[PDB]
Amino acid sequence: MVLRQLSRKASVKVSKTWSGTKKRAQRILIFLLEFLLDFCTGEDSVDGKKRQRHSGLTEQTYSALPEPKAT
Repeated sequence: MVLRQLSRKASVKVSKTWSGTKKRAQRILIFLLEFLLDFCTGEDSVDGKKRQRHSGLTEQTYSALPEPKAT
């Protein structure tokens, strides 16, 4: 209705339409280039988070379905 958080769709489809294209894109080009270099070297996302997004101890929801939670 009124609230239109672009962030909620940016988390799904992202859509870099105008979101950083006028000026940010000039370096996205370089980022694209160097990506090939760094990816060949190793990982660029040094995040040692285990599990998916939860360890699932008391999480006994045996749904196993693509349930639309919030994201």
